[PDB]
Amino acid sequence: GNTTSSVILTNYMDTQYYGEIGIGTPPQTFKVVFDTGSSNVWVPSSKCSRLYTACVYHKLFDASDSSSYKHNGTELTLRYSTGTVSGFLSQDIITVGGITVTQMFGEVTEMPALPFMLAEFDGVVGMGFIEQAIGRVTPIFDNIISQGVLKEDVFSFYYNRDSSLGGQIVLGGSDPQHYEGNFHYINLIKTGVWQIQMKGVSVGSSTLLCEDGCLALVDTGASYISGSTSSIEKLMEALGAKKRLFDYVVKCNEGPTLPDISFHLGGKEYTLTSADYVFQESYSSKKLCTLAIHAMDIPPPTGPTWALGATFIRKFYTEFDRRNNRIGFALAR
Amino acid sequence: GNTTSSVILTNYMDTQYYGEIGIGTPPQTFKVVFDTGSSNVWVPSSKCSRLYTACVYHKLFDASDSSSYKHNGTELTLRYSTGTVSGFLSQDIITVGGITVTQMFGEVTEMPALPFMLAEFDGVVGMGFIEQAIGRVTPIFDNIISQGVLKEDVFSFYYNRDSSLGGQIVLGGSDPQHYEGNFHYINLIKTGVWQIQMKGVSVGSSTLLCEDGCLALVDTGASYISGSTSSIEKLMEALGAKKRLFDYVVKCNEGPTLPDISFHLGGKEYTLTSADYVFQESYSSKKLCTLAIHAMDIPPPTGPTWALGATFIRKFYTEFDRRNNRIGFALAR
Amino acid sequence: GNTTSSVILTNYMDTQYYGEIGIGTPPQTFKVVFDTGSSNVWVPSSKCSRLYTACVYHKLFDASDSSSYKHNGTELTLRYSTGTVSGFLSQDIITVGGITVTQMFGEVTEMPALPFMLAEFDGVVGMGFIEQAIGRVTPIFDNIISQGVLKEDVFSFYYNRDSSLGGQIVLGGSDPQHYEGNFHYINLIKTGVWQIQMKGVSVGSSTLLCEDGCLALVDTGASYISGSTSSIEKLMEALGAKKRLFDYVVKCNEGPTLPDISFHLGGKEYTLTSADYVFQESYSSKKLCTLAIHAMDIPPPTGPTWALGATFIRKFYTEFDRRNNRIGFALAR
Amino acid sequence: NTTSSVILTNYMDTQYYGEIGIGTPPQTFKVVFDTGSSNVWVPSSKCSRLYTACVYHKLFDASDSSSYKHNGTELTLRYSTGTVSGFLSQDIITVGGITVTQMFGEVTEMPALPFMLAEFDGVVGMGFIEQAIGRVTPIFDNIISQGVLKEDVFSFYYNRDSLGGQIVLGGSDPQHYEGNFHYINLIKTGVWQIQMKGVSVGSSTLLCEDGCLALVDTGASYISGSTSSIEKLMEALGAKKRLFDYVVKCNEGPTLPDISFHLGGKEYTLTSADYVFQESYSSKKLCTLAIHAMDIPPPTGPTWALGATFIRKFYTEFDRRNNRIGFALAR
Amino acid sequence: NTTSSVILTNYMDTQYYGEIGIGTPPQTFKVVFDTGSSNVWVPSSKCSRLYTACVYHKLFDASDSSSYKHNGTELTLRYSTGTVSGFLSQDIITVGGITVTQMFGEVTEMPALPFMLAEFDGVVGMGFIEQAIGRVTPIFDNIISQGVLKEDVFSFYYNRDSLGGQIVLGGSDPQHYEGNFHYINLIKTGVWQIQMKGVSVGSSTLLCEDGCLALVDTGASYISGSTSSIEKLMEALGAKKRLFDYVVKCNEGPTLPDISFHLGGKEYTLTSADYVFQESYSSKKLCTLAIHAMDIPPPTGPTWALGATFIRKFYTEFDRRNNRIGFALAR
Amino acid sequence: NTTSSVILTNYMDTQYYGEIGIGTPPQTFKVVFDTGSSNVWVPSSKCSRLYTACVYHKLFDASDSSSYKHNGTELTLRYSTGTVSGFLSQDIITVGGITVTQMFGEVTEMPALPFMLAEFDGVVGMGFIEQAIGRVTPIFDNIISQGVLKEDVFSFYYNRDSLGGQIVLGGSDPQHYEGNFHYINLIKTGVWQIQMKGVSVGSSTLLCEDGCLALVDTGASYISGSTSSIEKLMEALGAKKRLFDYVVKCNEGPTLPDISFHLGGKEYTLTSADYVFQESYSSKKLCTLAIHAMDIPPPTGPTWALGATFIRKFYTEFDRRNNRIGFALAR
Ligand SMILES: CCCCNC(=O)[C@H](C)C[C@H](O)[C@@H](N)CC(C)(C)CC(=O)N1C[C@H](C(=O)OC)Cc2ccccc21
Repeated sequence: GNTTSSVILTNYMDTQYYGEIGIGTPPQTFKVVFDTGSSNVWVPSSKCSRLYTACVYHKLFDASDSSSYKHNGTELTLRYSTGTVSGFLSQDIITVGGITVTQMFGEVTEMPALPFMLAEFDGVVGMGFIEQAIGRVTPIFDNIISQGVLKEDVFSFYYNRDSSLGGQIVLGGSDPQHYEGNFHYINLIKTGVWQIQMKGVSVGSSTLLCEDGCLALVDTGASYISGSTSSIEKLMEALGAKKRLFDYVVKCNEGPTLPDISFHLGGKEYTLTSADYVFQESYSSKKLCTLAIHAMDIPPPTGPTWALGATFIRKFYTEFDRRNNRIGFALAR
Repeated sequence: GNTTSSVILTNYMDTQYYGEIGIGTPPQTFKVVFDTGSSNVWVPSSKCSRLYTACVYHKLFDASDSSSYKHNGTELTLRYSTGTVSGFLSQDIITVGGITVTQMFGEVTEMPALPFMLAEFDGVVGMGFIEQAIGRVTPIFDNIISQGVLKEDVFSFYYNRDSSLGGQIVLGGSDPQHYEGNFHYINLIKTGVWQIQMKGVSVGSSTLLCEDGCLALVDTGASYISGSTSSIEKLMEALGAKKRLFDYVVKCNEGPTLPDISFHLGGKEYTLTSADYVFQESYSSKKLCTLAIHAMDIPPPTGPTWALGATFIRKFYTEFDRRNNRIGFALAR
Repeated sequence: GNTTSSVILTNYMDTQYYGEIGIGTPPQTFKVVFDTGSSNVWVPSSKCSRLYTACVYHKLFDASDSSSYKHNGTELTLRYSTGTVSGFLSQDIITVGGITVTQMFGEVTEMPALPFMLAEFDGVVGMGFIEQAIGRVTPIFDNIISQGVLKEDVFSFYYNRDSSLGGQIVLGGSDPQHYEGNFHYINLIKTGVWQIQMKGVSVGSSTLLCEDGCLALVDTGASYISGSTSSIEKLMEALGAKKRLFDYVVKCNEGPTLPDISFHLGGKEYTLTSADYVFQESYSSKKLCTLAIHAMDIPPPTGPTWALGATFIRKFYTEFDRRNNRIGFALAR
Repeated sequence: NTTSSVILTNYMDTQYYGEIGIGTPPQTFKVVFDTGSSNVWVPSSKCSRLYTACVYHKLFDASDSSSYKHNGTELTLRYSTGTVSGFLSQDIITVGGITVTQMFGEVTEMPALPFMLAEFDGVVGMGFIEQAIGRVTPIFDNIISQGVLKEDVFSFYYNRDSLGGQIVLGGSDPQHYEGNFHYINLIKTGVWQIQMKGVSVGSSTLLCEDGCLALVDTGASYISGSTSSIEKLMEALGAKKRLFDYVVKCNEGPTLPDISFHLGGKEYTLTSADYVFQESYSSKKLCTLAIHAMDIPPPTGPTWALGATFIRKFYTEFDRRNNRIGFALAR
Repeated sequence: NTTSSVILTNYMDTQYYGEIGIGTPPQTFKVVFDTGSSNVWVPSSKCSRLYTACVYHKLFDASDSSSYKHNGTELTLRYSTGTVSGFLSQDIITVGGITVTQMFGEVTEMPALPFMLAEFDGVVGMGFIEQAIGRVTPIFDNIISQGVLKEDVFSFYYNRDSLGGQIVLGGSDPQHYEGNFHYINLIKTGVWQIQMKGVSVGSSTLLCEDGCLALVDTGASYISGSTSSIEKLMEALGAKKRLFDYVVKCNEGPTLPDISFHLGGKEYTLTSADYVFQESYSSKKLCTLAIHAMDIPPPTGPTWALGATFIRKFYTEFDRRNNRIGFALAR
Repeated sequence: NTTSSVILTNYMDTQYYGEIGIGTPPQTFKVVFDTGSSNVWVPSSKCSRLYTACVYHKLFDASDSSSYKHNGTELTLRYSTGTVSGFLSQDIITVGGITVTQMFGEVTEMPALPFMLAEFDGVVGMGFIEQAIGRVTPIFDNIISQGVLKEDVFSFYYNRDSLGGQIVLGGSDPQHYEGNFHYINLIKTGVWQIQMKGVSVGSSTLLCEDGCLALVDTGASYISGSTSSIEKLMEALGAKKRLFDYVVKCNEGPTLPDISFHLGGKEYTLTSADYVFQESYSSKKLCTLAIHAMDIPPPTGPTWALGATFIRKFYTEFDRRNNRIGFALAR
């Protein structure tokens, strides 16, 4: 085909990156994370009870104010690394980046506050495959590629650092104005899932971990780079950080000195320098700085897997290949 | 009539201002915000489940320990700017400031933690009109004025700054020992709602906003001065603050220098100096100070409306006129 | 008998102290607080909905993966000082410290986020008596003592300060390598509850409170030393601290100077020096330090009672006597 | 039967200002109320934006004001740290809830220093006419003639680093002091100065035995002394001049003497607390004291001037009937 | 049709470094890019762990690198604060997305001081060959011969205390400046120095009337001057040398002059903001300024050197075609 | 078969005290345990509240104590920073879990300075009898005669800025050291001092070549030296005396030498870390060092005294059988 498109995203604390789509005719405008870690679309409903406080706080979809809605009704529960949202299915037209498709998505009427009361975004747009789509509902990407319109079955992400542009996706391509050198692709391990083989993690200078090959899910809808508790713990122990309940942290004087960590994907080595991983808002002996790596256990559906989220993409411009099933990396500029 | 009365309130972080009432015979004592932004009375129930953690944390009303209770039973759901509480109706005698009335109020059995786990008060006393009373239940004020007892159908609020007196309401009047100059009244725009016409907001020195007339609900039960997201955003942009999810904030060195904001109500101009709006607990280049203005969207029931809460009353002693439907302002001393 | 045993615990912020047990055959491993303030065992279920976010975050018990489970099914709701958990009963073998017993415990399917989203532990092991066991379910201790195996019907706690060993329980005894001088016992006030008579609290140098005898529940599963709001308030007022919603706090320069507080239990006096009570992470005029005493109201089941939690045990190694119903104290080393 | 309080801002314990409206409808500005002078001045639009000080502070815009009443007589106002020069004009200034018509000055020349540091825009003098530059009738005098206040008095309260302070024109507010005041009489009308009979550092009358003068200034931050008496004192405090400011070590703070200003026949005492600025107790850091030398000139000065430092201590009441000053403990 | 940006780290506004890979597969290190020199050096495994500086920093390990190409000619590199000594070797260094083969040095002797304070491991010179120690062809020259860049240019952007900075080798990135540049021409090829025609503190050309030299160094943190001209300036700022560094009081910050570097026929101005390090506005504390004397030696030096301080101000473009430097406001 | 540890508080790394009970039922107070002296003293009710130091600290109230046993012989206790004067009395003091009867002093005259800075109430000497003022049998000697301890030994552990420290009377706790100790022998019984054979700043034996003395004081915060040797050292550290305390710049911290105390034939080394107080790495701020001159008098002093600074380093064991001191790395 020959259309190319991008949505443009907003970067929030480097921890949450959202763009906009419009459901419905008159469009309802919601803010959303474009997630390769799942395959479903949902936004909050008007039918959600406001005794859930997150629904008091995000925009809701009213469909009886939509000329193009179309009733469905099956229940659908989404489980994620880190919260469930439950709700029901519906269809209407959704506009992502000037491309309009009629997508089947979920209207959530149960929206847990933790974490969702802390989300600046409204829902989620899974960029995943049919395979991981609860309810076996076609996903936006597969639908846009039906439309015969893109010049390539590729979408790419640019995540920026923070305080113009917060990020950018491009559908049907890759803006070469935000990467350099070449791209390097790792073919998908099974398919119907963005999982890649990962050959080893070096902290400093040696394979402390990942050592006989592991899995690396490349996930845009994740903020941190994470691994199992068990190798998280270990990496942690090296680097020298404590546990504060949900994140590790180092004293900030120590900060600009943690070694580099490396990620060995296809004969290349993705290294992250200490600043790319620590959230330095001090350099002070008395104050705690947390790092951008975490523990997360994702179950055998697909995990155990290391997940490479924002930490990572923010350094390496990523393009996700459909035509060919693989992922490629190149250096963000 | 010729009684005058006041409750005396406690000021919490300048963000939450509560007094005490007693329901029931033997009184049960609950702490409450006196709210002109709504018209209903509710307190938590004993019948509330303690799996809602806010009910584990506030006092509950047991009515089978009340000689004067009187069964009702309709359900009633309260929606507010910022949380829902749901529950059922009941009647008992309520004592506000030495005046005893038998009021129909709600027993809440669903109490959302966010925000209510952070409330120092137990419930709410709407000071609003029958009109905005869910369930079309008479409100305390209308009942006290039935009692034939006040010398005037007026109540007034004094909110203090913080660390004696945290505030004070006076029923049937106004203590002139806490205002100066004269009062200035703005008549109520429609009636059955404390809404007034508001002619323009100046940040600095020019009408950046409110410009062709807007609405200003004067609300005692609100802590911040707020407007729609859309003009909030804009004011914000001027003044120079960021967004931290729920509030804006400025670096504190910048702090004692944000310009003044003005509120144009009836040919007078309500100005707030920078200190009246910023919560300065630092003056430091490295630390964030949040401001006392926020975004809040209140729906067409009554909003879009700017809401003038504590920020505002704390500077201008406010009296709310019943006899004559209007609001008057005077300078708190 | 002649076995003695200890579990070893982890100390988290001096505020939460957990050890490990294994339910089920293959063991499922959960982390738990050993609580003398209650008498029931529970851990989270797999059957818990993940729309409760605390269940997404703690390990769950699957029993259909347990060869030795045994179905029960009665509902059981646990109310505590500070949250409810609700769930259902089950039996399987539980291993505490190398001792294996088959215990009837609860599988929680409702787990409130606040507080449980902030708990590093998974459930609880009540060390209390049959008497306070909801559902009149035998407790682990009574079962282990059935097993005929301990040399004494005693368990003891060592809580450590913080950043080797975080703590230690010993079943059937007391490690003399962690106390000094002698032990001193206060016999249990009624029995079927760890409550002791408490003769007076001195702040500084005089009985400000507790003065005509009061109750002191000795509770390991509590972090702070607390009393009723009403005498908390008062003690507070002396010492000189404010209220921040849930804790009091003092300015930290003031910090290393609050007087000592004394606890008069059986002709001895338990004194706590200012550092044992304040959480000093500054000494600065501009910053707030909170203290390790709180208000808590526990209802007439057993309260009003002062509760002596971690604050206290951390200074005085405590042994709880079964054989003889009493409690003894000795100085932790 | 009136009284008018005005609420004050405290910026760092070093400046306390509050607000006024000049004009109709009123143009509002941050003013410092001083017992130090007698003239009212706010910055002017006619102020060149060449002066940063004028670029960054609010300007009075005269025709945006209906009561404006031209005068243009040129004024220079030399304080004891700062000349600003400008021109006389007229209007209504509303202070508290009072509404007065006064002659104020519109400044058009502001020094960056000291003023790019002031956080308020101007100054309101609570001083006599004798000290006014232009013998321009000041605002308390003008006010005291409307007949409305309840007393020819005006007090001050200033907080420690909440409120900030308050002026109560017309009387006092008891909510802020403890005790009953003691007055100490005006050494001569014209200036808010009294006679002080000995500054006793620590234990024994060290300095100023044998009287001297203390002006009482609501518009200064420190307790000032002349350079050398300051030297003598400090030498005694055990502090040393660092670079700028004298210093003592955090630790050392709590161990310092008390100074007591013998005055009026009663000894007014302050402590280490009271005069030292404790951003720490760190033996590892240095602490500033809130007492600074200030040599001011021959009629007024040479004199001690009891500033925010002393006022933070004792609530003050300036009294015009009796041309006396009272002091009670501030609370 | 290329360009290559490299992203920079800012440590305290005092050092900005970014990364490089030496080797195959590439061994990556934190480098400072300097207009100050012309040689590339990273620490060596052969560095004795006797030198802390070598114990704590990353070492180049040559046989862990297939392209390694021995040379061993001994180098000493004397900068204007720091000699490090080492030996010549070969390899491929990849910078941005470029991939070059260069002769770099493996240092084996590092001074603790200054280096146990550097946070990056080495240095990359963007200076001429004439200034290279060994007349060793530098990395921009080597690069400019692959034919790939889009222009014989390389610019710098450095943030205030987020990104940090960027080099854009080959051209400029507009996203970071406002305006159109003005060049000011190389006083003679060989060094990145220009002629400056007057440093005017505050209002009137105080110093350097009558030209002088300013080297433009991407690798220095401050604006340096010689000792006494620094003295003269500061004397004028009203600062005083404390112990180490000159100081001014927080308060006093915002009141200081502006310095403007007259150069190229255009006046390049900085302010108080621009040159003072404001960890406070506290009248109760002292503030460092980001301008420091630096006497450097006779051919190069004596000269002014416009460091991170000036670069933070004006985005820079070093231009090799035209052997000129451009400046636009940084944004 | 006993041992008795006592848990210590660390206030700023500058004081470590712990608790004692004097009386029946025991009246408990914060004491510093010193190897510096030999007498036990807590403040007295009979202390006049004229002395702030006595107003703010806990007082021993003798008849609130059944074992009280009057004596009234007047004591003055002159330390090397502080005389306090008082009177001898009797009672039972319980320390750890031991319960001893001793003669302590009830102080009635406390100096504000140094004491309005102490945070504990008194002092417990772990020194010999020879050094006791009154030749009053000290608490370790009295204790060592109940027959109960396991060894004529008592050690110390002090944390970096959690626990704080511990004394273990009777023996050592391995949980806090690594390694096996090495003793270095008492230059003469009477005092806890040894002979030190050279203080080598940085690399070469700079000072004290040719022996000198080091008292080992559990009750001092720093490593002290005499004034001029301190001068010589520091001069070498590159620090300068600021006002009070010597200073070095944050940045500069990590670059400083190591000092190593040659003693006992083994070299006891500390580093920059070890002796510098790093409230920052800011090149923008100044840092204090934990080594301070302290000229103490002719028999005892002149001598070096290895304080909290050195003890924080090496865990210490004072040994009375063998009248020797051991040191192992603290952990
Ligand atoms: C059932 C389909 C999902 C199965 N798989 C997963 O859940 C995978 C492994 C995780 C899934 O992609 C995650 N990243 C998507 C979510 C939305 C749950 C991530 C997530 O919760 N967030 C990511 C947002 C984000 O990181 O943007 C980059 C940040 C955030 C803020 C507040 C609440 C949630 C939230």
